[PDB]
Amino acid sequence: DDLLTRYRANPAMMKNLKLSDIRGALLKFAKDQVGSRFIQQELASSKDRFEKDSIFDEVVSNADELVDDIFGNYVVQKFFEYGEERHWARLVDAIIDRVPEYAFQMYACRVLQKALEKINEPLQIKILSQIRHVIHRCMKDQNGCRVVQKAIEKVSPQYVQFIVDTLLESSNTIYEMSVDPYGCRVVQRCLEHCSPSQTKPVIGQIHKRFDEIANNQYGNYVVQHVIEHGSEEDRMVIVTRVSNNLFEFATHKYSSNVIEKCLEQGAVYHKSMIVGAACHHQEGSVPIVVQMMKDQYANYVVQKMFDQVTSEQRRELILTVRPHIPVLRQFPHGKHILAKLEKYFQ
RNA sequence: UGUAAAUA
Ligand SMILES: [Cl-]
Repeated sequence: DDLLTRYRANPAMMKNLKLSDIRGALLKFAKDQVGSRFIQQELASSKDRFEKDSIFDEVVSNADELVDDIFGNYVVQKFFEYGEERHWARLVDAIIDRVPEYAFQMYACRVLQKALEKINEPLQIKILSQIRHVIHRCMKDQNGCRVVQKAIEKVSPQYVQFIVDTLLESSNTIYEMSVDPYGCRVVQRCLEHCSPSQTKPVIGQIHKRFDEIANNQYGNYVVQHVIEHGSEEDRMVIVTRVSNNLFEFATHKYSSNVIEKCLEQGAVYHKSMIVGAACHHQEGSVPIVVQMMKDQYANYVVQKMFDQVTSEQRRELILTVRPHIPVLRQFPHGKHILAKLEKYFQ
């Protein structure tokens, strides 16, 4: 029987097994649940750097078979850790040709993410040179988008310009990514980490189809990131569009969160625009803030208004809603809605 | 009373 069957049989019988004992059994050990845990434990606990190197040639030689294995991917990742710098370059060479497909695989993509998290900028750039070949499809992928997000978090902005240029490759690409469950996460990282010269055309593209993206189940989060990471003029264009169309935005499922984001991140003069729209007379109807309090989504928006505005801005909300309180108690959940506001009407 | 993610 081979070393692994023997070691799996009685684990404690070989409490004195060492990494240099594995030798040619590394592949079988790494693809085995018990074997892989042994290798990992030894790599993390051994103080012998020559033990740790004794298995590295077999890791490199079997790299393609290990990176997308349920148990072997951990073994490969061990050699991208801080403490194995001396191995990083050799290990990138071992996987580089197949990075374009590793990015889509559920185990291998965790190797790529660990590499980008740990390795120096020349090696990151090398990995991204392969990602560049599959970048559009990669951004829309459950696995590939995690690789792209890590690249944006960990590489200097100038070396992800190719990703920004993919978001800008065609008129509708930013829309297509913003409404994709995976592509929307890439747009968000870009907004968080890219330079102002990179984010400005991206935000400009989002603005052109703003109403659709704001009410999309994924796009509303993209718009929320524009509010938080865009410029003052961006917030102003957004607050201005939201104020002018306050009832439409507040009474839809996803765009209602966009208004809440404006209230949390907004300057006093943005809040004042939203409050003024909310309290405007409307000669032939009740004020918009009252209609919103009757609505399944907008009542949370009104609650957020009261919680976020100045005392003087609360004054106008209180003076506008209080006449209509009796009617509002009747409506569905109207009891609870006004209860959560009682502290402002006491 | 209302929204999001790939490993043993
Ligand atoms: Cl998969």
